[PDB]
Amino acid sequence: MTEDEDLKVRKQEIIKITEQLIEAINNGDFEAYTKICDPGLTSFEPEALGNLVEGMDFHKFYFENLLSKNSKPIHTTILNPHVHVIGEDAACIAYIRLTQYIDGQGRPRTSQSEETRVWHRRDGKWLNVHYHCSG
Amino acid sequence: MTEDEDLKVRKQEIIKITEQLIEAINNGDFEAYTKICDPGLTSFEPEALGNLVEGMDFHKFYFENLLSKNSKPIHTTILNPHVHVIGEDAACIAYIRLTQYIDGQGRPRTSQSEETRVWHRRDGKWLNVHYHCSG
Amino acid sequence: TEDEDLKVRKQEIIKITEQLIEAINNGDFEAYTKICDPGLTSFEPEALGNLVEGMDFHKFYFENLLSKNSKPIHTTILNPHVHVIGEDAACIAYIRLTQYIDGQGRPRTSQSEETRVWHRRDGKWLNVHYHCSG
Amino acid sequence: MTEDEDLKVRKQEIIKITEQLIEAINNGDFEAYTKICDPGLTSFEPEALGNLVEGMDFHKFYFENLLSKNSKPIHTTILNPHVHVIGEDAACIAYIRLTQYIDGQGRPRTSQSEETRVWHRRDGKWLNVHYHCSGA
Amino acid sequence: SMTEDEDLKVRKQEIIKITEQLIEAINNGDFEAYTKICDPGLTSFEPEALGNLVEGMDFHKFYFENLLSKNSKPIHTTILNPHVHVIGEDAACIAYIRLTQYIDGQGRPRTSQSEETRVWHRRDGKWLNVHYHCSGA
Amino acid sequence: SMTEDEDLKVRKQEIIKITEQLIEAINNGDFEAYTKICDPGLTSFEPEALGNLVEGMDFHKFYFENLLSKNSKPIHTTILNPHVHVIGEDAACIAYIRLTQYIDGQGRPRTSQSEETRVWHRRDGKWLNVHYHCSGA
Amino acid sequence: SMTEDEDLKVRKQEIIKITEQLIEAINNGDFEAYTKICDPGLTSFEPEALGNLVEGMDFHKFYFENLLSKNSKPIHTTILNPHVHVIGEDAACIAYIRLTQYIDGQGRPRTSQSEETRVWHRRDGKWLNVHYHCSG
Amino acid sequence: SMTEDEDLKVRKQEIIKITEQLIEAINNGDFEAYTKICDPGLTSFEPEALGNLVEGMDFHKFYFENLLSKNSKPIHTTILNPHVHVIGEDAACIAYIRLTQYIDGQGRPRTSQSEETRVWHRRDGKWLNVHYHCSG
Amino acid sequence: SMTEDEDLKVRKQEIIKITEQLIEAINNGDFEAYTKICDPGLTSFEPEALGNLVEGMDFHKFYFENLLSKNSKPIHTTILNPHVHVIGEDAACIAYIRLTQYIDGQGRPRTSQSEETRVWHRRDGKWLNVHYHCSGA
Amino acid sequence: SMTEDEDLKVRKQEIIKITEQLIEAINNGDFEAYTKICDPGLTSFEPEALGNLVEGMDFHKFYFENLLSKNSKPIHTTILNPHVHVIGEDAACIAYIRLTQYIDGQGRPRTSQSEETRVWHRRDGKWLNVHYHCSGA
Amino acid sequence: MTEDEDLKVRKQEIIKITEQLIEAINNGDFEAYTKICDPGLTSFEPEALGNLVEGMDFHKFYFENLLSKNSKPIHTTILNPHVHVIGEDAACIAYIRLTQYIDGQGRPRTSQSEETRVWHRRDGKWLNVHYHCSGA
Amino acid sequence: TEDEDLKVRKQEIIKITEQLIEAINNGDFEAYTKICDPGLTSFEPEALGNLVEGMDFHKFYFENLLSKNSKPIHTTILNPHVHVIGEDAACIAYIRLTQYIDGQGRPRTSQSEETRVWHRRDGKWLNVHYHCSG
Repeated sequence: MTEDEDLKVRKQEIIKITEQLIEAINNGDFEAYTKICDPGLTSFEPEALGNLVEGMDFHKFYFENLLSKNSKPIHTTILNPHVHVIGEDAACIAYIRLTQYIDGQGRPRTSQSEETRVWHRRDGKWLNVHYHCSG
Repeated sequence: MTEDEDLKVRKQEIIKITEQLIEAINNGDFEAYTKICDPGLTSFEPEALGNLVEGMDFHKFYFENLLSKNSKPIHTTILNPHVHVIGEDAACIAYIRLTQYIDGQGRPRTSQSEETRVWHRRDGKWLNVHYHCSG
Repeated sequence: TEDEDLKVRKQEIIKITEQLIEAINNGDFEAYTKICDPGLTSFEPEALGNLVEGMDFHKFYFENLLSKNSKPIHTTILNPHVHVIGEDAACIAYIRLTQYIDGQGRPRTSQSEETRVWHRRDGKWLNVHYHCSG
Repeated sequence: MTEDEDLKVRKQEIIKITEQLIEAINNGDFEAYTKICDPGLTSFEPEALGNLVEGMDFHKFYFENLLSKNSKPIHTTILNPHVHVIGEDAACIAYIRLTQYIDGQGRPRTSQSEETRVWHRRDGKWLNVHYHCSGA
Repeated sequence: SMTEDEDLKVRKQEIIKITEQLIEAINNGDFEAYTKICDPGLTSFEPEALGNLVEGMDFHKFYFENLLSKNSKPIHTTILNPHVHVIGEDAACIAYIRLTQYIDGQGRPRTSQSEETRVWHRRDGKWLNVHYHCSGA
Repeated sequence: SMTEDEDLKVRKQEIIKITEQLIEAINNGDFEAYTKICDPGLTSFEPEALGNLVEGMDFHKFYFENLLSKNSKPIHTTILNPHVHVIGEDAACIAYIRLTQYIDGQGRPRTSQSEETRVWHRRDGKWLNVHYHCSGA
Repeated sequence: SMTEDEDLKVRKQEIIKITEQLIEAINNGDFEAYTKICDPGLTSFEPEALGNLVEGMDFHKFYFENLLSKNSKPIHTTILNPHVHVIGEDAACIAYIRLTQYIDGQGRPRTSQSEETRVWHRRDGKWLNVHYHCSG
Repeated sequence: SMTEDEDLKVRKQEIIKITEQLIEAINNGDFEAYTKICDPGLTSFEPEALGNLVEGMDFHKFYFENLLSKNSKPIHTTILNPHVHVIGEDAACIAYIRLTQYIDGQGRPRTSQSEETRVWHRRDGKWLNVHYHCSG
Repeated sequence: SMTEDEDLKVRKQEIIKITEQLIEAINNGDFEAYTKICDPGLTSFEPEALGNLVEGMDFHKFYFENLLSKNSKPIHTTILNPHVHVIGEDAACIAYIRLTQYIDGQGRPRTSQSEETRVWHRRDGKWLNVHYHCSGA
Repeated sequence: SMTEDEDLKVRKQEIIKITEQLIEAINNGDFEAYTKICDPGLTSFEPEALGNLVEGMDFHKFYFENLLSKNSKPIHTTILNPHVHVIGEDAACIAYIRLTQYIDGQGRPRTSQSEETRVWHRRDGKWLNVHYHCSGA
Repeated sequence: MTEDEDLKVRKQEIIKITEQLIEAINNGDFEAYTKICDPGLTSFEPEALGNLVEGMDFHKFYFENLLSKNSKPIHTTILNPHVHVIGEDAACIAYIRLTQYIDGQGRPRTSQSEETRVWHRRDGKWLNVHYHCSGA
Repeated sequence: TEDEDLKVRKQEIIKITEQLIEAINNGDFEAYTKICDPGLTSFEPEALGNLVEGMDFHKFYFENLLSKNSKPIHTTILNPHVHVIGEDAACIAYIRLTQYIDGQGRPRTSQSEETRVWHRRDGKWLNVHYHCSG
């Protein structure tokens, strides 16, 4: 195995798990969510109003009160992802997320956000330890 | 050495280098900047308008045309930093940056931004591989 | 016969652009996918300054809007211009006025400026790129 | 593979020429501009206010009164270009353009625009026949 | 015969009458009346055309199909300070201000002003509107 | 016929040429040229008249005395998609879009669009503008 | 003189009473009363006429047909600081501020101010409003 | 009757000429001319009086002292669609639109529209403005 | 003196009590109570009078007929930092800030501040409000 | 003696005169005149106090030191529709609208309206302003 | 060290009680609220419009008409608290409060406020004597 | 003597708060640091919703504004209220009106609401916390 092919595989490994995380969010599967996220997950994101939050407590609200409750359609597009492999057990993904969705008044709309996720493999499982979202 | 004290030291290691990076930016020292940044540095930041940029090319403009040129005072404050140690050679810092500065019309002002920097130690030197800034 | 040749090809590109727009208005995704290249790229307002692979991105508007709509709309194509770029390539630029009826009862117009790039593969014209501003 | 390498080369051909066109615009070289553009160039762009213009007449103004005038720095970045090769003599490039520049108030700013250029090779030279720009 | 002046008065009145009839047909949503008074090649500049020149017969269909016909709501049109240029035996041109009193969605009554030019061509004894320019809002 | 279509083409071009000359006269601030091409009874709807119909010769004097003649700053006018209605031997009508590139107060170059109607009347062998309707921001 | 000052007072009062009666007719939606008090040639400058001078009798019909009549919502009109110019035996002129308290769509009560001029002409022993200028 | 229609025309013209002369006096900043044409008891509703009725002669002094005089910047006034009501031998009333072309602070030329009412009273053979209502 | 300071304190409290009662009457929509505490010549500057001085008894009738009496919705008034000027045996003056907590149209609770002056005149043993100045958003 | 009515007229005029003198002292930036006419315990509600009641003598010093004194620029004050309440031999109260014509920074002349209440107390033969309420803008 | 552990304990004491106060407010328990607050509590807060209020009277309204009324979910997060121990019987806490909640339009939203509470222990019970809230 | 005691301590806190404000207005940082606890924390508008260690954060305003300023300013303290929290602790809440002169010539007012918490250590009152809204 060349290190080029090796690097491609690892990079794909991080894309797949990032995509699964996003699926768990969209479906409102908090058990899947907690399984993929490190319990010490920290987050910068618009809803946290410029503060760094412990993501596991702060995100419970969106699952209890929105994401599981919805059956309205939403299509997520991940654009131009870039993965930094930082040794055997650490990685980092930066990507643009376009989300098509339907608004309360019925119309369909799009939103863009720019997202960073930092990944740590512990005991054979990749876990998200940090998340930065802007939009 | 307990792993608690060990972890504290590594965490401090990342704070010091993040602070030095910020000093190099404020002074407009691009040579210091390039020494601390990985050549493959990627960045999400307000000036990149929602796109991911190769940070070394995109940042040259701010050094050539602003940061070295200035002697106007600026005080940076780093608030509530949080460091994730992700194995021997990988780390990640999230912090709030308050910058006090003087505006073109003379008045002093403050700006807040929320910042993530991902770090990789290669050949004994810590290098910044990703940067996410919102504000 | 050289000039008349050019006229014909130009009209060929207008007809197919017009059919594409009919497919969109009727919410016919099968017609749409038959006229669009599977690798279609798009710049457009709903993509928020990004270039998208148009076939995945457009599915949403067919599933959730264009097919479930009984409301009248009249499209007007203004001042089209066609560049014939060899036997198998062309390019159309036009203004699109759309008359429609809005939420609060009333009728409105929107203008957009549109570029479509065309490629003939195995005798069928296919849209490979689309740029929309408005 | 060689089918593939061929395609890669053509695609790079169109990127190089697009980049050269942009250099000509930034430097205010109208002679270089007119050499790279088809005389029948059409344009959709923000300054044309929703109209399609014949780009060679409409663009003269910006060369005469702006682009040739300026020694103010500007860095252009081309992000995520995509090229469609549409046969031996036709191609098409879509890209995002970020422009770093300096404003009247003194300060540096960024602008994004999304750009389509359509290309036609006539007598061995690639010429831009259509241009669609959106932004601001 | 008649005074050159009284002749001119007559013609001018002719163009006012026909312009007024056109406006009635529009208000009543009478498309057949409308098409009878408009040249099939009518061109139009108007707010709803967003700065473009449109072939008025296709572009106006939409407002008859979806608004003007189907309306029960009262509207009073006032034509202010019309001016007619008689441009030979078979050509004329009218410029006028149109105030429209009407009732709005939230119930209330409102006024709108628009400034309007209509160019007229008599073909086979019948005056037809060939161009229309409307500005307002 | 072959001869007739060609005749119509020529008259249409006649009206474009004179409209273009009128625009040159305005750009250059040549009021004498302007008054020679305009009917003394010219009426105008235009943004600077604020919804009113004005007698154009008096109203336009101000812009010639205080702006158009004084001006050394560059301006490029583009006429888009003109359409001419020939309304008999002595009457015509042109509708066009005018893009004007120009340089502003803070130094920068800008564009403005306006949609324009001019009505024409040939008197004693000379085409004269009798009405003008201009709409734009 | 003393009995010319009292004479002037009376005439001024005459013009206030008739102006007040006109306003009552408007508030009640009584168009017959309105047309009896207004000259058929009444001209009007007012906010609903959009900067134009209108023949008031045709233009006001709309507000009687479609609003002032079918109203039963309360409204209190206050006339502040009236001033009357007596311009000979048969002509006068009143300038006044009108405050109107009323109830809005949201159910809330509101006030509006307008400044009003009415010009009066006595023809055949009856005072008639010939002109009206309202701003607000 | 025929010679009452011509009589009416003349009087109406009389009122336009004097209104035009008043405006000339205002544009030139001639306060002496102004006070000769206005009744000392002139009242005024106008935008600069902020919804209040002012005694026009004291309130207008400020604009003559501080503006209309020391002006040499060009201004072209157009009076559109005047309408005159003759209210007996000694009273009249004019309603008109005033377009004013002028040059602004930035150096640019601009237009303003205002709708104006002037009420006139002839005392001792001279027409005097007793009331003024301006909106815009 | 000891007795004098105490005298002044009592009169000041007299003026606060009656101001508070006036405010109760307004909140409850009791117009008879209101008219008993107000001088019939009461003048008022207040936001709803739009910069004008009004005769308060006529102007305030509207708010009693159409709002204050109809109202079942809760409101808490807070009077902050009152200041009383005793201006002789029969005249006084109170300035205070009024915070009003209340519930709005979209259901939510809100606060409004206003700054208020009331001038008082004792006639025949009864304090009456003769002037009122209210300022606030 | 004098008519109860003529007596009342006199007193009312007394309060207008003194209010006018206060306004002149303010316009001229005469602080010594100002302090002579104002009670040392003067309280004020006014726009510059941002909804607070201030002790007017300390708060107004700033405008005399830094503005009203040092001004050469013309200003015409108009007092409209004053109303005076005579509240016994030694107490009064005036409500009036103040229109101020003035010249602005960018050169131009402007008007401002404010609605004003002044409460007056005669002590030792001299009328002194004890309270001031100003609303506007 | 034990000097230090002592300080840590007191600081936690003040966090627990502050958190309990916030629970009482969210649940709309006024009885619990009045037990934790000094009767002389003063407050600076957005709803008091720049004024200092006696918090016990002013806060009654929100309990009567809002907080006790609601079964709509809300999650409060206290970020980066800082406690000053100011002697045996006085303390002071500064913290950021993020509140996740659901709005009228249906949607969930966040609000930040910065909060200071000053504490006084009287007869063995900690009481809030002052409160300063900034935000929105 | 119990009530009079309370009055005195309350006035003690007003005087020192007033001195603090004088130090700020004059740009006297040495006076400022002598009256402020080195661990002073602050909530204030220029901190953008964050809690800052006031001694580092305030240095900038002294270095670049408060000392280099000859322009007049009048501070008014309205309706102060002092809570005495034992022998060594107190707390003051007040409204601060500041009259000042602005860039384009003119004079203006600003209001802010201010809390300062005080701790007496070794006989000297020190500000430990500061909350400013406006």
